[PDB]
Amino acid sequence: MIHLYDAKSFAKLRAAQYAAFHTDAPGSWFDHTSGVLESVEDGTPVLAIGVESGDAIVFDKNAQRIVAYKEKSVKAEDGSVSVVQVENGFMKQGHRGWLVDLTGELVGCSPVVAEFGGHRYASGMVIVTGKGNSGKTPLVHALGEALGGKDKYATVRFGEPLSGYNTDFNVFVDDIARAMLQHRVIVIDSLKNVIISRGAFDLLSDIGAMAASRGCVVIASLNPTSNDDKIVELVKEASRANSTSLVISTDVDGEWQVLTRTGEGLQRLTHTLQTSYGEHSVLTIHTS
Amino acid sequence: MIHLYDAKSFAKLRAAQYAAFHTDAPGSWFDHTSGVLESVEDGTPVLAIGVESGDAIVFDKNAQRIVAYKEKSVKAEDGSVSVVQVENGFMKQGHRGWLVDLTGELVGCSPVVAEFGGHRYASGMVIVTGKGNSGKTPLVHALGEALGGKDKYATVRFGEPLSGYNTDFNVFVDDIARAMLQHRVIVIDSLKNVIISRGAFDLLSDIGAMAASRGCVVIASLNPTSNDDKIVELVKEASRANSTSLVISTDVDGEWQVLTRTGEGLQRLTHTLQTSYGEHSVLTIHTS
Amino acid sequence: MIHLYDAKSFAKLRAAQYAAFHTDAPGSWFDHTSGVLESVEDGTPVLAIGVESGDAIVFDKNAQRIVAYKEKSVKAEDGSVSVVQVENGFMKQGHRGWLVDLTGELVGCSPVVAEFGGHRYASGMVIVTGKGNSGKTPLVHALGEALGGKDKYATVRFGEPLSGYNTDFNVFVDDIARAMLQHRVIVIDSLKNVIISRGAFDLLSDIGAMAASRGCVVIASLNPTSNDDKIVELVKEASRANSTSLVISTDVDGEWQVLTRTGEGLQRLTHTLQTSYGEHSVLTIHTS
Amino acid sequence: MIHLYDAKSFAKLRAAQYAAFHTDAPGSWFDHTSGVLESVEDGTPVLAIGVESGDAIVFDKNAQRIVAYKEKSVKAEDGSVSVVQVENGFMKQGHRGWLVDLTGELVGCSPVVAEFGGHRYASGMVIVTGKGNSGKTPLVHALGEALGGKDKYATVRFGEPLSGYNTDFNVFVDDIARAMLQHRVIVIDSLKNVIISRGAFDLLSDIGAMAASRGCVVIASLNPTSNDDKIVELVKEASRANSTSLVISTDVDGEWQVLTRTGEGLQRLTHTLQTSYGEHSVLTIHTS
Amino acid sequence: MIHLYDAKSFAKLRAAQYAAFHTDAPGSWFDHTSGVLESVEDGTPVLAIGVESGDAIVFDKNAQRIVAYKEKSVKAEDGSVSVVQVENGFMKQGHRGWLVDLTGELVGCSPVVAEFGGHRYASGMVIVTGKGNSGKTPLVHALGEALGGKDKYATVRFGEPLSGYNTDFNVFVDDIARAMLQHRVIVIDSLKNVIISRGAFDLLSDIGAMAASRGCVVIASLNPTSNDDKIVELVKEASRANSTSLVISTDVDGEWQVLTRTGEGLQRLTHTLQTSYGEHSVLTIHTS
Amino acid sequence: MIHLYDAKSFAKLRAAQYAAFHTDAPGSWFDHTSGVLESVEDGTPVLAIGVESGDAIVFDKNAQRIVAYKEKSVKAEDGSVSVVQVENGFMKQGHRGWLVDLTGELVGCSPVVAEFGGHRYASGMVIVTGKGNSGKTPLVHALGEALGGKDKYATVRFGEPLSGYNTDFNVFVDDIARAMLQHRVIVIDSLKNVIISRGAFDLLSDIGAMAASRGCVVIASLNPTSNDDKIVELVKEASRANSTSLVISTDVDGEWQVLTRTGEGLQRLTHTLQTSYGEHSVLTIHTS
Ligand SMILES: Nc1ncnc2c1ncn2[C@@H]1O[C@H](COP(=O)(O)OP(=O)(O)O)[C@@H](O)[C@H]1O
Ligand SMILES: Nc1ncnc2c1ncn2[C@@H]1O[C@H](COP(=O)(O)OP(=O)(O)O)[C@@H](O)[C@H]1O
Ligand SMILES: Nc1ncnc2c1ncn2[C@@H]1O[C@H](COP(=O)(O)OP(=O)(O)O)[C@@H](O)[C@H]1O
Ligand SMILES: Nc1ncnc2c1ncn2[C@@H]1O[C@H](COP(=O)(O)OP(=O)(O)O)[C@@H](O)[C@H]1O
Ligand SMILES: Nc1ncnc2c1ncn2[C@@H]1O[C@H](COP(=O)(O)OP(=O)(O)O)[C@@H](O)[C@H]1O
Ligand SMILES: Nc1ncnc2c1ncn2[C@@H]1O[C@H](COP(=O)(O)OP(=O)(O)O)[C@@H](O)[C@H]1O
Repeated sequence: MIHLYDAKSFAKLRAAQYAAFHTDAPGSWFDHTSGVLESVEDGTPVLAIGVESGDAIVFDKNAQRIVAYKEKSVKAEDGSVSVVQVENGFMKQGHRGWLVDLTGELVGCSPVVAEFGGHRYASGMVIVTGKGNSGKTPLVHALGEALGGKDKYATVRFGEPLSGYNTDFNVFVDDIARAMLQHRVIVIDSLKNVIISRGAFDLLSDIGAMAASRGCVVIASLNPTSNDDKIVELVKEASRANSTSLVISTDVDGEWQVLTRTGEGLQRLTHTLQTSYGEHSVLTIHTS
Repeated sequence: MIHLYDAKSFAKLRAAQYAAFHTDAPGSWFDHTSGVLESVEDGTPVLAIGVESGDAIVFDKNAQRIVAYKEKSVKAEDGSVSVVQVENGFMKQGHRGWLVDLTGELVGCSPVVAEFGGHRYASGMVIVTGKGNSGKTPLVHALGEALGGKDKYATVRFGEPLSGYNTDFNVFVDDIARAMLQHRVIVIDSLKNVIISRGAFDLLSDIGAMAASRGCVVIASLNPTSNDDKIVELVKEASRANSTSLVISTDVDGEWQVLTRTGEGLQRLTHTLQTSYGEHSVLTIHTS
Repeated sequence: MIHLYDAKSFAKLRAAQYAAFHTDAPGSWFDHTSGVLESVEDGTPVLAIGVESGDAIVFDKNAQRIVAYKEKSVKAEDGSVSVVQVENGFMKQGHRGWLVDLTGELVGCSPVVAEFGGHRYASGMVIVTGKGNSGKTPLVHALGEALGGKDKYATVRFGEPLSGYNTDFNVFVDDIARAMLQHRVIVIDSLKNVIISRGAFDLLSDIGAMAASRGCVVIASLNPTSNDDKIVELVKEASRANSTSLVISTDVDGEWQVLTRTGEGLQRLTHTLQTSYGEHSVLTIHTS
Repeated sequence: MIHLYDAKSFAKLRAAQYAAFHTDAPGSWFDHTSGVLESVEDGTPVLAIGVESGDAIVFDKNAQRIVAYKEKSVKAEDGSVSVVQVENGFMKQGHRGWLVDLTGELVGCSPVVAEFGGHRYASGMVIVTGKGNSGKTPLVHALGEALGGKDKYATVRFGEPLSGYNTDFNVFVDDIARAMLQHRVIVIDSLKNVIISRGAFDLLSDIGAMAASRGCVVIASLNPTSNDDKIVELVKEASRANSTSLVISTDVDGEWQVLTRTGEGLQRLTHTLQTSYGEHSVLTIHTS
Repeated sequence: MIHLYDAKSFAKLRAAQYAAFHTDAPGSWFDHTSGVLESVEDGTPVLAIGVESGDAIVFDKNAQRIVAYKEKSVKAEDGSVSVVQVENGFMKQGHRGWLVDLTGELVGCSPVVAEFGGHRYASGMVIVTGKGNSGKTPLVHALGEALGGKDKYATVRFGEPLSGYNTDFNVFVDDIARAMLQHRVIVIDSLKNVIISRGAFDLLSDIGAMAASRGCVVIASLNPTSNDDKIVELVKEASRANSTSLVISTDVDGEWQVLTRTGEGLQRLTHTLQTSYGEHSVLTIHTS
Repeated sequence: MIHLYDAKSFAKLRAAQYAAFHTDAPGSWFDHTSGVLESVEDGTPVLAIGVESGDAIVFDKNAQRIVAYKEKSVKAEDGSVSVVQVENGFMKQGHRGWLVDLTGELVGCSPVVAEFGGHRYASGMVIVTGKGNSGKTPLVHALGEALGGKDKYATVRFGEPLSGYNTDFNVFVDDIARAMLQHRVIVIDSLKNVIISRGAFDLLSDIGAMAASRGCVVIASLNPTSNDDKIVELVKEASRANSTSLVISTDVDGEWQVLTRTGEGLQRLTHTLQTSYGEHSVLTIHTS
């Protein structure tokens, strides 16, 4: 919705956004929105995501696709009316993104998803990219495990010439929808065949906000298919713009730089990761 | 409509346009158009705005969607006939923009929206842009609060990877329509995913004129998602031409330049803002 | 239609075209075509102009849209047949442009619209363009007044972020159609949003010939929205080719160069205008 | 159709093609095909030409449009079957170009159209182009008169901002069809709005062969809208490729170079024209 | 279909392919496929070729169009099923190319079409190209006659501004289909208007393989319509890759280089032609 | 589906993927998936592949197209549901790729297809490319034979101007589907006409993953149709990204570099091949 502010309510918002990253218990926002989703009436659409054509598919709170849903309207505090209809497996009335309100007045946050090695990490979309042919896949998995902490992370596989990899964009969006509905830490390998269809452009435009709203983290690899030239800089720019955090390779073997947007209008933080390989190319992120 | 002039009536027009910015009570045009809108007959379409596909959705004076409306025609002084018809929630006959006459003969104005720190600010569209990939969000909010003055400003959030941000263009235009119908000071964060769809092109083509007609100000952030190259100058040019006022970052920390189009054919004014951050990245614009 | 010539009739043609600019009473062609238009039978389509989609809307002599018109064919001297049919507000059969013969055998003219400051000015399209992003609006209005002479000039406003400006292309074509049907001197501010839709391309392609056929002058501003680079040269080139006269800014403050096509195959003339501002940015063109 | 050759029949063909340019009485081919056209059964389609959309309109021998024509097939010496159907004003079955056989075995000619100043000129398409803003219109008219000789030439006017100029492509193709059906010497002013729609591309691809097959000459002006740079060379190349003869401006005031394709695989000839202006910009081509 | 090999059966294939060019009687494959075509059952579709839109038209063994044909399926050795259905004159089921099996296991050949001047020439597509805007037409005809030997060659004329030249792509493909169905040596003048429509892209993609399968040679002229720049090398590359043999002009008057692909994976051979003109630009290729 | 991991199960995954390349019996994965495919119930869709339009055709285990198949859904461990429906020969519901589970939980492998000359080779897609326009065809055939070992390799021929070569993309996908369903070692000559249609893009995007899932190797030639310029680097880049292994030509006569992706996140290996020609251009890869 739209929100109205004066100096006082704006200062309160910024303090709450700051708290959502710096002082809330890690993963608290994810559990909060899990509760919101569990409260949703049975059969109710909760999430719509674009398929390759630019039509949207719609899911309920248990990550089941909805194929038929009679028109239903809802009136927000704003005065804005949301209408949702599903017919023949596709959204006929509605919008892409969350179809129920997960955030309320608390918008523009990068809710803390996990804390690891003395650093807090934001929910939202994390693009792992930069110069190089190689090394992003082990990093996304190492980050997945580390941010998962006590919990397993979910892996979405797409568009690589390896066994068992889905290459159909419409199964990809089904996987991502389910992942965000059910898991706090999600890895996508990779965004190669994403980066262009209407659905693919919808995904890059939508996924960060969807994830940040849920309080889950989506950790996605992106190789520059192009040279190690300076189309690299173009890829970093596009990635930075459409992600909540950016992780980029560096000059130095095994080192990565993490750039975090801590919230709307808030400080952007940077820190470095040092990593090393063990057996079978399993990567460890050093902390101590 | 079209308007006829000779030397004498043109001189009168330019005097009236000059006054609309320089001597009218700040915010007085907004109050006038609120009065015009309030006196419209119940159910009358007042505003049409393009959705992503290039079709238009239509609102009444209370910012509620008009879904069905039988063809009605109105005869202007110009002799021209305007027609409005809404069917299945979409405009079938009519034009984008204001469907009631807010201006009459008084056109080509940048009606003063507010006065702050010894400077008058124009209604219409204000694009906050320039080199850098940060700093615009705190500025748009500071400007929103400052120009709001005694009133709250409305915030429209779109297309950033942060919690609660809508990323559906059709919701965006609903938000902006409601905002202009109901508030004098409006902030958009951001124009990233705007600037391209038919609806998105319609928006940059229409919003400045819509806001100037109402006497409201729309303050919109725009990062060069492209480089800090030049690129930057292309964005400045495009922004300047399609906005009423332009606010651009400079090589001095915290300093911004404001470039105001004071009306049709009138002087373009410049002044500089100095700013600083307090707690939680809340920006203050220095004044006296 | 097509016209046949030998050396003798071609010499007569060129003499007649020459006279249409150099020796006819200024504005006499306009007065002639006004009479032709006034004598047109009631309900007759007289003008077809492209709307945004590339379809065409049709007007009668009073500038009212024709919604329904049963097929009517007309046989030319050429043996060629013209047909007009209008259905559901759109041209079903016919061509863009004037649908009645305004002039007779005399074609390829730049009929003199007015004389001012020792110089004759052509009807047709006049594009006011060149380097800089400022100064064109006051010039088009000063020209409008000066060429209007004893008569008021009509102002068409389109696609600028100021109060009262239409930003819908289909209202634009309506305005231009009414203007050319009813007035000898017309100002368009501006061509920004035209220069691309099929309707917009049609407009650039059609308006000069329409205006020259009527004997009215359309004076249109065009900024290079792009840089003050060699994009200026390209805009100038494209403008010159699709206009009857070109007015371009120069190196010298307040000075403009006017380049006039005096008719088919005839001499192109050049002269300069000197100008200055008075109060409220009202520009005067110097003469004596 | 296809044609089979051995060394002997090929030598005979080349000798006949050579004769068609060098030794036949000027304009003889035009009179021959006029006879062929006059022999055509009443109501029979003889010519199809592309309209702007890429559909084709169809004419009979008297240059009247055909709107309804029941399917009719014809078997050529080749074994190839030609089918022609017209429905609702458009070709439903058939091909663009001549729908009756004007040429027989005598194909690949540039039949002599006229002789002037000690030079033979070919039928087909003659593009008058080259560096410069100006000067092509007087040249096309001077050539028209000169090649017309005893006969008047036909003028097709299209797409210039001057009085009486058609700007609708579909009337343009109607004019050109009629001109080629009825006249040996045809001038088009200009190809500006041609050079892109399917119909426009069809015209450039078709018109030379259509004209050469008839034995008529189409003399068309083409300005480079672009600079006097070296997009000029690109325009010359495209023109040369799609015309039977090319006339290009030179370094020297009033001088033009004529480049003639004398037939299939035959010598290309060059000569120069010297010209001067009289009153009202009437151009004379010097001979003696 | 697909074919299985081991070392022994692959060696046999390469021997057979080598023989198809180097030791088979010249023109013997053509005679064989004529026999295959003659033994097809009456009414059987034998060839499908794409028309401009990308649909396909279908011919029988006598090069007559098949307009309606009930679905029929055939079981290959491969286990694969081919199906053919024609409805309203267009292929509804099937594939472009030969609809009967002309080759069996003997695939990847450049069957020798003729021997002339001590050199064997391959069937398939031969593109005659290179720098210059003249000389290709006389060469293609000289090569047609020379390779025709005891037989006449067939000439397909397309897309040049000369008398009797078809310029409709759909007639072009009918001409080429008939030519390949009925003659061993075929000349196309020219490929200008080919090289872009779906049908045109289909043609360059298909014709070489179609001709090589038949054992006929298609000799096609191609000018760089683009510059004599480099450009030229792009055309050479594109031509080489999509033809069986390439013939290119050189810096020596009258000299051409022939580059022959002798079969799948086999050596590419080169030899040079010397040529001279006689009367009426008839070119002779020097031999002994 | 999506898969969940913690540190322990991820370590097991990487160990299993490592084993799939380094220690599994060469060709064992293929033999496994053959058994899965053979045990599939009669009529079950097993493979969907995109045709030229971007629709998908569906095959059963015997490589026969499925024309009609009533909706059938299957529930995964993931909770996700897969559905297949085929109507009028096209997939109505489902995804591109394998429609049955060939492998189980083990994904992200490059299953060893064969061992030759002291080196293990991965299944999946192998693109043979690099500088030069010659030499790739003999290499793909030599690899096919060598990796075939005791078994024959299947050859898919597409889009070259030689006898018997299919040039219809839809037959191509049929051939590739049959090949992957029935053979462990597959050669495609070539990708020229693939590298763009939606089907062609689907193919590049899908085939590596399809082949790796099956445990078959597809060995595909690709010339840079463009120059031996830095376009080579771009082709190499695009090829590497969409292939499991890359084989590229070098500076040295007969020498090729093989670059193998051994599995998800695993080491990429490099080794060189030395080669020489025997009779009829049969290439041998040296070993001892
Ligand atoms: N033990 C190791 N030492 C060094 N590099 C390794 C090791 N294991 C894997 N790699 C590299 O890391 C990459 C693994 O990630 P991969 O998915 O192949 O590429 P990306 O991560 O860029 O998508 C491989 O390209 C490989 O070259
Ligand atoms: N206290 C602070 N001091 C200096 N810079 C800050 C501070 N807080 C935030 N910023 C900067 O201001 C930006 C906030 O606006 P943001 O939305 O991130 O970018 P933009 O405003 O350009 O869209 C951040 O990029 C951050 O780097
Ligand atoms: N009194 C003045 N002195 C100098 N410049 C002026 C004066 N009044 C207006 N201008 C300039 O002339 C322009 C008026 O025309 P405008 O419509 O703003 O641009 P354009 O004419 O290029 O469309 C303004 O940009 C302003 O900078
Ligand atoms: N008497 C003259 N002396 C010199 N130049 C002339 C004379 N008359 C006309 N011209 C030039 O010739 C041109 C006439 O042709 P025009 O149609 O205007 O351009 P184009 O022929 O290139 O289409 C004019 O541009 C004008 O500048
Ligand atoms: N007798 C001749 N001597 C030299 N050149 C000739 C002779 N006859 C024709 N030519 C050249 O050969 C060309 C004939 O082929 P043409 O169709 O015009 O071009 P292309 O063959 O490249 O399509 C002409 O351009 C002409 O310049
Ligand atoms: N015996 C040989 N010696 C040297 N080069 C050869 C020999 N046989 C064939 N070649 C070259 O190898 C190529 C065979 O592969 P081909 O299919 O023609 O090209 P590509 O393999 O690049 O698709 C030919 O271009 C030819 O020039």
